[PDB]
Amino acid sequence: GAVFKLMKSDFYEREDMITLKDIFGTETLKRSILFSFQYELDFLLRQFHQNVENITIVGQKGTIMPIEARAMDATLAVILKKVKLIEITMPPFASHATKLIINFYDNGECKIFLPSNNFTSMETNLPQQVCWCSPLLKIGKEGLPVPFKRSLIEYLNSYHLKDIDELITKSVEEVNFAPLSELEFVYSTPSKFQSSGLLSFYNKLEKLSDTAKHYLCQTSSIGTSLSRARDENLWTHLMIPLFTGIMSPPILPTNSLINEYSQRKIKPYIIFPTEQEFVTSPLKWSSSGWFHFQYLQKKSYYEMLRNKFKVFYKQDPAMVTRRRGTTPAHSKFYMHCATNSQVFKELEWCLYTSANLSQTAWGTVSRKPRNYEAGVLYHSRRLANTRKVTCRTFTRDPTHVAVPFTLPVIPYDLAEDECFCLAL
Repeated sequence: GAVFKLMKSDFYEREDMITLKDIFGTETLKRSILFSFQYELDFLLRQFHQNVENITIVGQKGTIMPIEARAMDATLAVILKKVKLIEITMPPFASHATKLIINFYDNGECKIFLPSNNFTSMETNLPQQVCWCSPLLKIGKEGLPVPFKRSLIEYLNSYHLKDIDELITKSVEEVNFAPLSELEFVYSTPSKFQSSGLLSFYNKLEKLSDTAKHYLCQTSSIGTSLSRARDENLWTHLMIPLFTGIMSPPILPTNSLINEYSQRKIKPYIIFPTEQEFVTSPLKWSSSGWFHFQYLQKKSYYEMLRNKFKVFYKQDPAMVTRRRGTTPAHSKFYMHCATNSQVFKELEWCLYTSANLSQTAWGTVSRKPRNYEAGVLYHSRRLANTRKVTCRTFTRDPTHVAVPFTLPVIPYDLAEDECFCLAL
């Protein structure tokens, strides 16, 4: 089956888990297709076995760092000849955030991964990272159309590039995706033909058809307000309201929402590092570079999330490992849970994705997303046997999902805790 693994780190594991060598380093690997926001070519190509025939790399123009002559050796020069680059040109303020690997092995086997890390050395080892791993797939003629496959093909087509169509989509078309029949592939694309993002994700959740209702988000970036005039958060103001049916598609004042959440017993969570959590991290402030929440210009937005929605949660400092401490995770998870502690062990659904909590990644009801984003959805109603999505934490390390934060999470202590602000 599909499985979540924690990325090994060159700093946290000196002496389950995965590495890029595990993924690219096997001699049965014939062809590898990559999607990332950023690539350190010499770090990446050192992960491959001599036997690989083709490495196709999709990325944003100006994000692939070439190998400099002085970094070359005999070995890299051989692997380098097998690399084909597909350059995407993006609008300003848009990112090719998607992280995706599609591997082809010797016996017509095929495996798919969503790493949360871009293919750079520091990003791989500093913040905590996870990698979702598909079940093994076979090149074979296909019967039932699989939703996961269908969505992965529309996403590939939304690039509208001839090179993707020929070098990628055609190979992916030959693969039989039956083992992924329970799961969904959810994505964002700036393409104006294909719909995506929040809009399309809402429809999917509606389509899959009393108690306390928990919605949680773990993210390395948190966008600013949706509106220049009032204070409006993507998650508290638009996403959760959509999913709970508080609003329908044809935004409410903050105060109405607070009453609605109290009356419907909605509990929102955003997990994002405190100021203090870096003090208790082994590498200290080393992984802070990746966590982005600029709230110094608009203090009332932050105060609102922190004080009125009481939205912020942090690691349980008792339950984390000594080797990883309170280092934050750069993975993104969005999840929903209904309780009639053990909260988040059984889920209505869980989305694991490269989309941050921002309008750039998701769009809104009216705006299209600006980014490319990719992810996988686990929904209760699409499960074959269980009828509930199971989740566990890597910190106690056989479930559907595994998450790199602790379970439970602990509310920010309103007397002391503050979101980490990169501006300081």
